[PDB]
Amino acid sequence: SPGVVISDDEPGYDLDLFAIPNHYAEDLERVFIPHGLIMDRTERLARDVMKEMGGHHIVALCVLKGGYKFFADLLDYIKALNRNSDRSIPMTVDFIRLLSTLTGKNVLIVEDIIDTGKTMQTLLSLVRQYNPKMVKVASLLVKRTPRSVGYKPDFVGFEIPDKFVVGYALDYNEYFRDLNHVAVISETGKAKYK
Amino acid sequence: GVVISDDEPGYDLDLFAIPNHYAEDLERVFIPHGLIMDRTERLARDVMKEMGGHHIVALCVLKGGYKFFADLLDYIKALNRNSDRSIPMTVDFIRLKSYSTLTGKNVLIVEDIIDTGKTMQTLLSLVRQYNPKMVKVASLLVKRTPRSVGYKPDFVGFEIPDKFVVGYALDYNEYFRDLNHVAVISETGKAKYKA
Amino acid sequence: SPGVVISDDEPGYDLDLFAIPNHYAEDLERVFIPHGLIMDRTERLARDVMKEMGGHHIVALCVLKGGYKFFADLLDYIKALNRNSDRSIPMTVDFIRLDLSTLTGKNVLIVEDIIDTGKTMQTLLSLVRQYNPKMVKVASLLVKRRSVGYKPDFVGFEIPDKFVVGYALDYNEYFRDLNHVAVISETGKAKYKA
Amino acid sequence: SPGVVISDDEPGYDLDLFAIPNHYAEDLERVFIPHGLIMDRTERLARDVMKEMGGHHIVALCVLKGGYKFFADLLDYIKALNRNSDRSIPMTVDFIRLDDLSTLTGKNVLIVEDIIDTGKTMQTLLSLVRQYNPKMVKVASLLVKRTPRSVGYKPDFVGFEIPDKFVVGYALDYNEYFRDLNHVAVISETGKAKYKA
Ligand SMILES: O=c1[nH]cnc2c1ncn2C[C@@H](CO)OCCP(=O)(O)O
Ligand SMILES: O=c1[nH]cnc2c1ncn2C[C@@H](CO)OCCP(=O)(O)O
Ligand SMILES: O=c1[nH]cnc2c1ncn2C[C@@H](CO)OCCP(=O)(O)O
Ligand SMILES: O=c1[nH]cnc2c1ncn2C[C@@H](CO)OCCP(=O)(O)O
Ligand SMILES: [Mg+2]
Ligand SMILES: [Mg+2]
Ligand SMILES: [Mg+2]
Ligand SMILES: [Mg+2]
Repeated sequence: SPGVVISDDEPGYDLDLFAIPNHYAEDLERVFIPHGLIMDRTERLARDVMKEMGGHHIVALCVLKGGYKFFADLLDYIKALNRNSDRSIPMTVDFIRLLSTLTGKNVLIVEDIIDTGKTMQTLLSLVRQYNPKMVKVASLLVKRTPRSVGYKPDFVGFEIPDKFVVGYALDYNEYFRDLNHVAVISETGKAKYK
Repeated sequence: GVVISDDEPGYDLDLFAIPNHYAEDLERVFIPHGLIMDRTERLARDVMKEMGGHHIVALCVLKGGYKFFADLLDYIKALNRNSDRSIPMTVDFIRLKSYSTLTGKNVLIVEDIIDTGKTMQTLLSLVRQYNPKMVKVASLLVKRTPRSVGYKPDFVGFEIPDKFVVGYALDYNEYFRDLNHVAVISETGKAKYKA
Repeated sequence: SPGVVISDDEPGYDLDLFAIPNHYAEDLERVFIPHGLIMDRTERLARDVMKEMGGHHIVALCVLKGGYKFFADLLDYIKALNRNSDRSIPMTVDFIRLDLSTLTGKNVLIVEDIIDTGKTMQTLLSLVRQYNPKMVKVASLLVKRRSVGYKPDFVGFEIPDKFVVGYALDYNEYFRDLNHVAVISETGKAKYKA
Repeated sequence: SPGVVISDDEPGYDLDLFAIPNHYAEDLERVFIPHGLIMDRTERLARDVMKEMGGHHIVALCVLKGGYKFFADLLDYIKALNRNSDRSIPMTVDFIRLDDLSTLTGKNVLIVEDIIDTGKTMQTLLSLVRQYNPKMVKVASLLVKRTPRSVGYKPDFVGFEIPDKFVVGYALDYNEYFRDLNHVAVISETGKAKYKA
């Protein structure tokens, strides 16, 4: 599964159709991925994670700051799956930004976005040193870009065209993290926070 | 409302937490459950802006509208307990045909879908007989169809193509109501569950 | 299960500690059962239901008006369990208020807001069972504490002999637009008295 | 206000009454604070926080690890407030384990903690943060213990005032375990030894 394939000609949604914070009212252009759609895809990704990794103790590794929202919501759906099934597995958590406890564990890396792939392969190479039982990477967004070194994560929320997006903890110079939707910035917004 | 164009491909069923047996029946997911909620949250703010100045009587049109009704009212309630402006609401449920607690009240009619539009016009004419302050209609869906009488609701979630949809309490021959997403039913599906 | 037992000495919670609609600010006295506790209890009920009734086609009967929100929340949890079991059984819904020939030979779940004297439920049971379903089960969110002698198959909370409002339960059709189960104040009682 | 006061007499809730992860079925004893009750209190805290700190740019500071759940849920409710109004304020976030702290200067800083016991962890952190001269600094703590061993600090925002017992769940841990639990619960003796370091 390459994830939800969002087309190159995807226009997004008009801001007036959704609830968005007033302080970003002119800094955004379009709602690109609605927060609810993210939840729906995340609920499905949780089931996939549970089918590949639920056979042994999982350590969910959050990649701060961008991934913390996807991380929290993904773990929620996994916990929901685990208190309503008789098939369940314990989970511990850790956080990192760009550790001997990962050895012999099923390590799940939770990331916000993969672009060139450099961040993750750096992260993976570091993790593999401590010899886990398996390493899987869940990435909310994967871009179609020629700058890609060729890396693909194991779990994908949305596959998107090479366009700069913000929201759902993804930032533009630390701004737009306080935004539930994933959106594209206006010409005003970029200038304002550059 | 959110305009879903005719050439909209939709989403593959495999992309969401949906049982795979709904594959032969149905076709694609057109409106994910989460997309409904986000739109619905907005509609709650719109409703509370236009009809917030007077006691609202929320009128649920069973059966197809009960989920949209439930969700829209949760978002209204969330607004009412987290801001300065709020208004009391009462609720009521109705169903329509086959083949006075509204007097001086702000009546909000909550419908699942508007096709030709004369279901609402007939309903709208029965109300306003008992002289309310205002009647407004919130419909989750509106179809683009050449069979439309020209009626347009005051609150629209999504404007969809002329294809038969199911899910989110919407049905085809009393089927597929428990589906959490709005999807298009296939021709084979239609014949399969045809009465 | 007698459900979550709520003793008569329980004072509930202060209104200033929770989010309350401003038009019921002095109409209420104490929060009795927080909305989230209702959800947490309801989530458990859904699995108890599916453990007993989940072996056959389920027809959920919603008793309007007071039960509609308990019905909707209970159903979402049941629908969630249904699609998670990888064995989705037919689940159809219906509504009654105080031609249901579609109850024959199926598992009928009656969903009600509150049981006191039990006369409401006795009346509804005689009508339904005059259609011969496979089984009749009654899920009631609230049961008050020697009247007649009836016990629901599924109970959310066992509450004292006290008039409560909220979560679609009403006082003269008011307080329905409230998420918490709360206790009405003296000023509120006289305000909405018939 | 000391938040939702939970009496020392509290028996809690039986585990069979709620939905709990089966791998903790014997490791817990009683459900102490239901997850849904936590949410409802957090929704109220969000408006209390916003009503006091919404006047200027807010920097939300999450105290890892146990602060992660409270932090995510609190900011969710905050976001709902900021998009349901005519007036709202921009917010930036950061995560600390106990950015250049000069980013706190001139800002309304919100410290989000999971639990306060002696109060020393928060007192020391407060003293440090105040040196960078923020516009204001407030502390939000989900749980506050009624303990003899308290230095005497009390947060600006408090979810629950719990008795001097050891609880887990909703990001609060016992030797890194029970973070995958939504409810706040009391750990059993069986689970106390099962994951004992
Ligand atoms: O669309 C975006 N929005 C916000 N930030 C973005 C975006 N793309 C890239 N970044 C920068 C960075 C985020 O931490 O991604 C690096 C991923 P890589 O190492 O190239 O594979
Ligand atoms: O696409 C659909 N899905 C499910 N039901 C549908 C659909 N279209 C029609 N109905 C029947 C009914 C729903 O209440 O609509 C009639 C309204 P109208 O008088 O034509 O404006
Ligand atoms: O605590 C309450 N709040 C609001 N209404 C209440 C309450 N108790 C009773 N009712 C009346 C009615 C609600 O539909 O329930 C009757 C049940 P019964 O026939 O006595 O077994
Ligand atoms: O009940 C608990 N469960 C899990 N962990 C706990 C608990 N109490 C304390 N901690 C550890 C730690 C929380 O970060 O306490 C430091 C706060 P203090 O300086 O003592 O006021
Ligand atoms: Mg990243
Ligand atoms: Mg209809
Ligand atoms: Mg009733
Ligand atoms: Mg801490």
